Amino acid sequence: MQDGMYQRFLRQHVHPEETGGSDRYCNLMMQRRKMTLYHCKRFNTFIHEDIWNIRSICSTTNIQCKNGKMNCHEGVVKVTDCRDTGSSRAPNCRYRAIASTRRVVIACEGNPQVPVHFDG
Repeated sequence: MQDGMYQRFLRQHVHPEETGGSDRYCNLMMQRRKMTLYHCKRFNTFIHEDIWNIRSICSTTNIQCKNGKMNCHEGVVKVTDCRDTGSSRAPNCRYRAIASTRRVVIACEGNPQVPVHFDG
């Protein structure tokens, strides 16, 4: 199931080619990546790093996930956080964006390991 989870992780959180950082980028990507299909996803982060840079976070020392498990890892990466404004409903979802290079936390599973969940 880690391959279905890994694929959903890429679609929802990975975009190496762009740098984003604007409301317009959130409005476009949230839609293109299928997160406003039936409802406006309240909050989402996009990681602007190479796929191998992110799979490589799985190899760092283990830390606690918000759920108690110890299969989470951290890394400082360029991201764009998109927050729903609440003005409208799907499919016309409007977001506000914040850009930064910050510490993120992801869950890795399988052998070999792959990112299967974005913790925080």
